[PDB]
Amino acid sequence: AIGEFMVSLPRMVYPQPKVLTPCRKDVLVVTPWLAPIVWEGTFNIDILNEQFRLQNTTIGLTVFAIKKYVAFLKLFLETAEKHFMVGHRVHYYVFTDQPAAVPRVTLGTGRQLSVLEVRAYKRWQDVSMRRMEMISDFCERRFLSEVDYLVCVDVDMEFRDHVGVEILTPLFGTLHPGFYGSSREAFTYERRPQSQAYIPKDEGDFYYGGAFFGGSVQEVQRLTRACHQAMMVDQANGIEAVWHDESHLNKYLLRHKPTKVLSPEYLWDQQLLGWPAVLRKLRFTAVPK
Amino acid sequence: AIGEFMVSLPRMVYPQPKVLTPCRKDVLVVTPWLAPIVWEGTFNIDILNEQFRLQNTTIGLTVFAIKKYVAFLKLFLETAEKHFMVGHRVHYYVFTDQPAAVPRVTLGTGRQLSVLEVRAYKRWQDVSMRRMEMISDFCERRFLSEVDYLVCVDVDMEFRDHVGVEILTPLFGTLHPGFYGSSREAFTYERRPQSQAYIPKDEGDFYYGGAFFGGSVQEVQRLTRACHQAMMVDQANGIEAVWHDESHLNKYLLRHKPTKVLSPEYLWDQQLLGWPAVLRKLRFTAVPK
Ligand SMILES: CCCCCCCCO[C@@H]1O[C@H](CO)[C@H](O)[C@H](O)[C@H]1O[C@@H]1O[C@@H](C)[C@@H](O)[C@@H](O)[C@@H]1O
Ligand SMILES: CCCCCCCCO[C@@H]1O[C@H](CO)[C@H](O)[C@H](O)[C@H]1O[C@@H]1O[C@@H](C)[C@@H](O)[C@@H](O)[C@@H]1O
Ligand SMILES: [Mn+2]
Ligand SMILES: [Mn+2]
Repeated sequence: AIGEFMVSLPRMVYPQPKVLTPCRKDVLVVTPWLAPIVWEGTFNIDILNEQFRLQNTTIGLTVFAIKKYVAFLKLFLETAEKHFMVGHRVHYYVFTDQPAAVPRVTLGTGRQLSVLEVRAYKRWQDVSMRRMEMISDFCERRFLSEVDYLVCVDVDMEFRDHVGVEILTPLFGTLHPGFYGSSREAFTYERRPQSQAYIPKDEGDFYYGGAFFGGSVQEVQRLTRACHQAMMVDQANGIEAVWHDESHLNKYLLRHKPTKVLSPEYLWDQQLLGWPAVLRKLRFTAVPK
Repeated sequence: AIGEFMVSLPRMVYPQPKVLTPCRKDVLVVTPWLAPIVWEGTFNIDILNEQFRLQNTTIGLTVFAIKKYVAFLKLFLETAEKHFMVGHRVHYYVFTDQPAAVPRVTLGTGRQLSVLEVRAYKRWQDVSMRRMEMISDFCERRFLSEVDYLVCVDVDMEFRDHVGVEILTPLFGTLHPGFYGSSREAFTYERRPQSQAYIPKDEGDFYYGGAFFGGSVQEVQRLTRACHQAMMVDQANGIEAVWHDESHLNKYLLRHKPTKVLSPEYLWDQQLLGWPAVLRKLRFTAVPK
């Protein structure tokens, strides 16, 4: 569980934090609303692992594999096994229209997988968007009783390096790899005032990627419910946001600030963007098309 | 209240956060367990004020004025009125053995003061230490029903600049002004293994000041209860920690990491330490003796 009585940490030996030395000199490591921005060098994973293990934390990972995207599951799950929350309780939730096409991946102890059969929409845009409805529906069902945190990701990806408890917080978004260095005017927010996702050119903190968000079950339920309801209003008004669920995610996170923001280490495409000096690790990356 | 359903922030116009520009290049702004370290330049107070006002946050401020220390109350309260949580609901709790010696200070709207009569101990050390017992006792009483957060400070001080909602979090400590640049071996932790406050020379993150700590009512109750019980064990074993309540505070915060750490802007002595370049503001300072 979360916010529960917490026992004392054991004696630990680690380097003393240096008050007069910035942990990074090249990047912003805290938002103006005092949310950590997670980069390599900002955290001691040993301290964090202790804190979260002592709370017997369970992390749910949601992934949608509809139609041809079932092909991405084998690599996704195999690499998650080597890099995602290793040492902690993990529950994978695979949403699919083809339960029989889910590969039999060998899981480490304390880790489990559930196949959730859902309907397949025709348009790739609707498949992508209706994740919000499907996540919200299963929150008020399975997730509240089974996991402490939910992490919601795209399937056409692989883990290449550590993704662990440093990301866990009531509500998080991830800096989109294409726009972390862009000015807000250049962000591809929905710009039509007729849409619920609308953000004016003088507003916005970051451009968050639709491919990687999460938080506590309660906060993820709230986010997904709000995005789905906003998308239903748009549909009733005959408008579809420029970047679909991602546009609505960005509107939500503008109005409800995330309690952590993940750096582009956590959402990357090496083929398109290379490997900049600013990224000490590439953790979760696009699969070459 | 806290952790309650939160409505959307309104449209706000402010400078875009700069991902590729550190907010400070001279100091550590986040702990290795991902707690913000609060310095000027790390936060946008307009965003934070919005977030906390929308939750109708009430802050309790505890202060002990025993025996001759009643003389410090007038300046303490007057300066708190100009700098402490202005715009938010504030409840001052003045613990004293002389209710009649509490000065009549004019308060802004939405701010109130309660005088709590307590016994005066002979030794200044016991007066200082027994704050832990007295805060814990009043938590399980008044504080839980009246405030969302508690801030616990020394009285022989004055506010000189903004102390606001940027400090609020489940549990916070403050970097002691004498030791923020010191190595852990030099910290004046309790070093005798016979004391409950004992910390070995290879452990410790920071040296926190006993003069400024706080958090949610629940977390402050836990801290104060734990420190009082540890002090009672020490007394039974015929040992008194080198720096009294401060030694126990440091042991507690080592084993239960704070969710924010305040910079020495929030706890300073200009007479003894001057005004270093690293401090852009002096917010809460010792009164010249
Ligand atoms: C000025 C520099 C402009 C260059 C910016 C290049 C990144 C573009 O990124 C696309 O951004 C869109 C929002 O505007 C959507 O999020 C889309 O899903 C994404 O493409 C996805 O993520 C990408 C990283 C790739 O993996 C692509 O194949 C994916 O479909
Ligand atoms: C290497 C540089 C060594 C120089 C360090 C100088 C700061 C010493 O600080 C004292 O530290 C003690 C712990 O070791 C206690 O917290 C004590 O209350 C505090 O004095 C208090 O706070 C001070 C800031 C002064 O206001 C003093 O008058 C107070 O009694
Ligand atoms: Mn994709
Ligand atoms: Mn003092």
